[PDB]
Amino acid sequence: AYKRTFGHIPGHPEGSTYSNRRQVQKAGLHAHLQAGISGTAKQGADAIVLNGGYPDDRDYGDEIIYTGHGGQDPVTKKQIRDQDLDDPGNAGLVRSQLEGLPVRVIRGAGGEKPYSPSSGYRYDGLYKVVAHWFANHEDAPQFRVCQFQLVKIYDQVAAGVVVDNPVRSAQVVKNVKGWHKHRCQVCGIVIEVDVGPYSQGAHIRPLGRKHGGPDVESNMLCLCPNDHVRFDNGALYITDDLKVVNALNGEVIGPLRVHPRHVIDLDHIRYHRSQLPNIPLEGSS
Amino acid sequence: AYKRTFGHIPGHPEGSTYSNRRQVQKAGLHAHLQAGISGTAKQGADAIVLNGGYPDDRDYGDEIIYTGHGGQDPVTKKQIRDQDLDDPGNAGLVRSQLEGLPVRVIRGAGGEKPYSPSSGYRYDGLYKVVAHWFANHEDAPQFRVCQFQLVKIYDQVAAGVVVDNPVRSAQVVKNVKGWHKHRCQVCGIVIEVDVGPYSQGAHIRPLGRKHGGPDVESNMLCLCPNDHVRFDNGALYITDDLKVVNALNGEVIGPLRVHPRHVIDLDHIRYHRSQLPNIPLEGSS
Ligand code: NA
Ligand code: NA
Ligand SMILES: [Zn+2]
Ligand SMILES: [Zn+2]
Repeated sequence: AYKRTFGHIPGHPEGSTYSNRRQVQKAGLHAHLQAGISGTAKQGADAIVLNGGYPDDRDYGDEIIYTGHGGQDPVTKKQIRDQDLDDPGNAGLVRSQLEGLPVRVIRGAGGEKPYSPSSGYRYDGLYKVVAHWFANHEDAPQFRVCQFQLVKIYDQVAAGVVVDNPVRSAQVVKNVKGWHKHRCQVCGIVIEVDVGPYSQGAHIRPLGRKHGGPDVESNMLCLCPNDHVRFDNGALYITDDLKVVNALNGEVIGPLRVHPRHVIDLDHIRYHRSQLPNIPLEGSS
Repeated sequence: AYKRTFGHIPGHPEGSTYSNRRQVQKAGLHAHLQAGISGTAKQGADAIVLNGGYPDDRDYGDEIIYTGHGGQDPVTKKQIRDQDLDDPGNAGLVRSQLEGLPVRVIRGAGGEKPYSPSSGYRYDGLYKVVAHWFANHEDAPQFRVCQFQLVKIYDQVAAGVVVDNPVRSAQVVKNVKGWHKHRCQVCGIVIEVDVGPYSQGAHIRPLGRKHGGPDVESNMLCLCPNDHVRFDNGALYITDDLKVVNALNGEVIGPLRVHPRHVIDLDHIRYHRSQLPNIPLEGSS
């Protein structure tokens, strides 16, 4: 059974070569035998195979314009209808872009000349999905195709990505957002984009050398992009009794939206509160 | 006259050494003779000098915990009051973090041992300011100091920075946000953080190889973080008559907030609209 997994695969480093698609499938690199995109709307896309599937595709080594799946005649191999984001591979690729999930590019024999191998399939490491759009198909302008921009991840801490087995844990984010359904714990909204709901996982006690916060569900809030910014730059704090308070003027906003399977560790809350200029004293709210 | 300028300075590459602070000042690297931070709340901070100014400072080469300016007795050289964000250097450093402006680190003789030079002052290239907080001073815990986390920029397109002379133009962003006063052109709000107002500059026709958008004031909108996300992932478009429309359901939101010195080039609007799955036809709104 294939297990969908983001990041490098144990045993198969960047550079690894394979003879055909069944190899790649057995190794755990892709899910599929023919299909270009390994992915699902719910979970994200963990790999793509690039073997000149459309003539819209462009390959610049470190940059890739990848064209999506859908709307081909099985017999003709010619576009007969528009591409959409119901396609799990197309949807999964957008969901990778939004969650910042890295995508294993596996490059194939038949593709663009300088970067493709002469024969077989090489695994060329992880790329980040940056944007997506629709354009007109080159061979048949009356039909729309979906397209993605992919950029090579050179340093994993630099580009902000999340991976399954470590860098920051993908699982942690996915739990917290899943429990809340991408609703901001402060203002209640869900940001709706083309593919679906959108939110940001925001650590309460920051990660790294100085602060040493754990990367876990208890040290994280699901927030909208606006509230993330406020929260990280002294405009919100949370009380011991889980009220959200405007740090700039002292005014109490309202209660934090809680979920029973999501246990916020109050030590981390206290720590975050303690990064403000004047620590809120007893009786402040 | 010193001109405050973000990024590398012509003639002084990373590695450049100098004998004392007056040299650094003449070269154009810093603004000041003693003061650690070159910077202002309005414009941002373009440099810091790191010469063991506080014992709270930590130096890890690629990471730096820098401690801010303020609250010292001129005679004693000991902390006598709390640090605040009225200090132009402290404020400027937060404003650098928010605008994503790179900061020239110049490292000094008296600092942390492995990374400091043996004598003089070396220019160690650009760093990005990532976060800031307040903590207790080591020598006098009853007083608060301001602190910053700085990370070395290795690739300038990767870390998302904006520089004065080119990468993306800092001037372009600064104009657009200045004309609008960090108000979202879609929803009207200003995000207020500790140091002041906050917004995002959002190109209308994206930059780079595929789309080839210009990096100019006419191809950019000032937006709140929430609306930026919607705008880049098929949830908003703008009409020829400058109304904002919800791309998901077709519903018209309201008119775009315009400013007379900010001329949006309608070709770019049309281009952005044309990235949606079905291009809006005549009579759509
Ligand atoms: Na954060
Ligand atoms: Na953008
Ligand atoms: Zn919110
Ligand atoms: Zn807005």
